[PDB]
Amino acid sequence: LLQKRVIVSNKREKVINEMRYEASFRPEGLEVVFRLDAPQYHALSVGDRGMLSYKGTAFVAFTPDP
Repeated sequence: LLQKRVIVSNKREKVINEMRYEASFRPEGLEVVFRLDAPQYHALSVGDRGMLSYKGTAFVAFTPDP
């Protein structure tokens, strides 16, 4: 259950067998990929930097800088 300041590296929407969402966070080098559902995914903005809350590979939250 940690927190780390990162930037929203990138976001990928992918179709499988249906929709898979992934967001990458990078330290203000080294991306970390988190799986998200759509609502959580559309809430993020590639480029924003802020606080990422996480437990292992489980995304808990990302609060962009005020």
